[PDB]
Amino acid sequence: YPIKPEAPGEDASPEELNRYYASLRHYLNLVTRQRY
Repeated sequence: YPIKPEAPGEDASPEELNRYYASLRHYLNLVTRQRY
């Protein structure tokens, strides 16, 4: 459960949704790796 990934609006589209997507993967990864 990501508290603050990125989150778009309602326009989404395969670029913004994909951006927030990998930002969620970024967020989720770093959230499990709080190493400095």
